[PDB]
Amino acid sequence: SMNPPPPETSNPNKPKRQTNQLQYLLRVVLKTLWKHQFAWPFQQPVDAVKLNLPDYYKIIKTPMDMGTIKKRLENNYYWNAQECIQDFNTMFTNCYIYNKPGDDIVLMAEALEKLFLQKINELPTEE
Ligand SMILES: Cc1ccc(Nc2nccc(-c3c(-c4ccc(F)cc4)ncn3C3CCNCC3)n2)cc1C
Repeated sequence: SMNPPPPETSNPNKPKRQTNQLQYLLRVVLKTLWKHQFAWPFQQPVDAVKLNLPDYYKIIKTPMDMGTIKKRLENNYYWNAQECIQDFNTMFTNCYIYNKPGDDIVLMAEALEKLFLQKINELPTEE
């Protein structure tokens, strides 16, 4: 099986805006997570072909990854910070759904998720 197309990261029909919360998500949250020692499996769409995971996109029907999230932020694709936060949550829950408790990739996701939650606890009030 081929990989599916990646999620949309640009739509010229969508209205755009900048908010201090979206700037924080890009400049602080995504930066902090990207540099984490466990980030690398999460920095791009899951390449099921390359990794020989025939069942990944049979099980995961709402794919998400931090590469996609970053592109969405850089493209001003998100209107609301909540959209971005949901995409992070989708990413982590996909990892948990595909794998099993205690799997190394799951422990890696948990660590990134704990860090994510800590950073979004510091999200500035909407300016
Ligand atoms: C030792 C090793 C070698 C290569 C990789 N690379 C890699 N890249 C993208 C995906 C996954 C992956 C995911 C996954 C990752 C992100 C996500 F959002 C949802 C699911 N869930 C499982 N996997 C692999 C399945 C085969 N065994 C390695 C993990 N692994 C990782 C590790 C630990």
